Amino acid sequence: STGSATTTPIDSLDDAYITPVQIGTPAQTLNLDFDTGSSDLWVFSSETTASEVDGQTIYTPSKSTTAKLLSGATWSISYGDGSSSSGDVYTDTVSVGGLTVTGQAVESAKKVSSSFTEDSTIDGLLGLAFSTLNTVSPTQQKTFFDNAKASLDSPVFTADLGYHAPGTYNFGFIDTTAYTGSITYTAVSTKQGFWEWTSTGYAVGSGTFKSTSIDGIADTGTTLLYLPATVVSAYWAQVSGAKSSSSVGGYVFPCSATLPSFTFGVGSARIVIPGDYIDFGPISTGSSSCFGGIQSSAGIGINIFGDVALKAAFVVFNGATTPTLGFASK
Repeated sequence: STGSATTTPIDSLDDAYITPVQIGTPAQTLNLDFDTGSSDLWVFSSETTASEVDGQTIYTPSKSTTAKLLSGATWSISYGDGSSSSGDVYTDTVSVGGLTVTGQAVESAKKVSSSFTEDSTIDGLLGLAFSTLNTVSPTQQKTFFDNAKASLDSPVFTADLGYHAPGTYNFGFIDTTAYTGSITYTAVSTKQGFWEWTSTGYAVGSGTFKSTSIDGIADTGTTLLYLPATVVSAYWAQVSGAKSSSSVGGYVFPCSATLPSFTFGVGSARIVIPGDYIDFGPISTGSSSCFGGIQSSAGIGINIFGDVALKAAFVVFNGATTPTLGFASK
């Protein structure tokens, strides 16, 4: 089997991407944030505290003939950005782009933090990291990908995120028309439960490539590119007037600037992030200070190849017995 679904930015900045997901019988379609940095599939639901729902579409398990309460199971998750959610668990039929999993754990939110409430466009998350990170207790549950894997034509999914445009998540096949050149594969460590890999270095604009190992995670659920302070300083030093602002919470730059590209290494291959991808617009409405898309990972504890980086590539998440990651230009 295979699946193919379009993923769409939630706003003009590509702050996140939503992908329609069919849950239950008859289908209830919710728009979920596919997150290769976490491993829970959770949804706004009929159980979510009323005051914490503001415009989201909810899953109502009582209206699904295939829903079953997973007795005694609870979940609770905290994300890198400080947001969180928790609740109980159903199993139900879940389909993405024509690919169907029966008996998928669907984690129903009883509580969500303010940032989830305040984002009316995201109806929940669909985790695509390794199932070892799944938070369901007392019996850990499998991700949608883990459940689908055996049935897939090939044990892979791909992320093809658009810049200010829709893109695609495919399951079970590699669309050879979706990228240019060849796909360069690189080793993955699953020791922390992430799609963790080591970039071979970077360049800023038309500058020379610096060969240096940068360990980090491929994380579709993180907006920006978070890298070591040395790398980030080298980038922003090429933008007149750019500076790190503790009050704003990172590097800002004059909105009048033309940003240089940023290149990262994948083995001997190179992925180029155009400068425009690094512009996250005014810090507040009407400001001439703009927020940067490359930020320091210092104090996160991990480097994160988030959407800014991933949307510059066609990315293969290869879930074979020994997982690997592939990157192609597009």
